[PDB]
Amino acid sequence: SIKVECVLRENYRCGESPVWEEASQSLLFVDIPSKIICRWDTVSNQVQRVAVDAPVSSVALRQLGGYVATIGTKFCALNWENQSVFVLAMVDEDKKNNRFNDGKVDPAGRYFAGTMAEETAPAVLERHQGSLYSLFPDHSVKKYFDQVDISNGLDWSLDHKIFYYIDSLSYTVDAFDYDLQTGQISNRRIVYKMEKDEQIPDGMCIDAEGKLWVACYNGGRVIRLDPETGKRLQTVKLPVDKTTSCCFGGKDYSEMYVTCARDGLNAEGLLRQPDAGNIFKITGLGVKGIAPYSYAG
Ligand SMILES: OC[C@H]1O[C@@H](O)[C@H](O)[C@@H](O)[C@@H]1O
Ligand SMILES: OC[C@H]1O[C@@H](O)[C@H](O)[C@@H](O)[C@@H]1O
Ligand SMILES: OC[C@H]1O[C@@H](O)[C@H](O)[C@@H](O)[C@@H]1O
Ligand SMILES: [Ca+2]
Repeated sequence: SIKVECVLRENYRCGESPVWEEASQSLLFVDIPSKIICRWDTVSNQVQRVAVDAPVSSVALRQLGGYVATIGTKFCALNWENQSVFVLAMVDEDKKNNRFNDGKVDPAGRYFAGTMAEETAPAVLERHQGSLYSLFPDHSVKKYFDQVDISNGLDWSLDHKIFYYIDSLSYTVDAFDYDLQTGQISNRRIVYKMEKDEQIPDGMCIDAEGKLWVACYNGGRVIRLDPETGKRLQTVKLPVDKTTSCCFGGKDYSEMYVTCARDGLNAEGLLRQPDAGNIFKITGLGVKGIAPYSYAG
């Protein structure tokens, strides 16, 4: 009784960073090269978009009101009403051609996000140019580690002592010891090795049983992993190859939303994947996810 359905047919170039906003029953996400932050009201079925002046790679809820996003190499704050967007902090001013990629807020309201050299084609870029950062409620920025190829999916264990992290071109899901009170991490190790047919690990979220779900870019699937054993538990395929990310949403976080891309597909690829770029929902997984945390600054 697992069902995969295409639920929003808007043909995004590279849908990414899905987050469920329970208060409005809306899905927030981005379409990266289209430079828009999107909010899809699942009830009225209307989509609203805020255009920004650079590629926008993630979006998160802002506790005091509105949203935050990573635009270019800048952490930004958004007031949805006035469509006002302003800079909270800048990173990689060091770099001629970087951008943020995936980001998510930690259980203490810190906005974690990492960067990458900009691509000329999917996974074609100058190597090791990224770093992982976090924006504290302070608006101060902590830099964690560099030498990242493409900073990607991330989440936190339910006990808040472990941080899970994907650098896409490492083809592994990694884990760190994590301290909730300070936001520090330590002891990086591999917890899952991607198989060849699982292609590039991209976005990731944890479920209520502590298992990890990873979107497989080019693999046309999400997989469920046990970070304690390093074994895959489950695979769910989708009719689009460039599955980018996933999050839980809907009633009690019982439904999974999956984003995907059409960028990089040739004419044949497009015809073979008519729903490339659209938003998918997966029902009947038999597990629930958890609420997103809101940024505390
Ligand atoms: O800045 C505006 C936003 O503030 C949030 O706290 C509300 O949940 C959104 O519906 C609103 O659009
Ligand atoms: O060396 C200085 C540079 O270090 C980088 O890691 C930071 O992101 C830059 O913003 C800073 O200017
Ligand atoms: O690494 C696979 C893909 O992951 C996405 O998060 C990035 O935005 C893309 O640029 C990248 O090609
Ligand atoms: Ca991604």
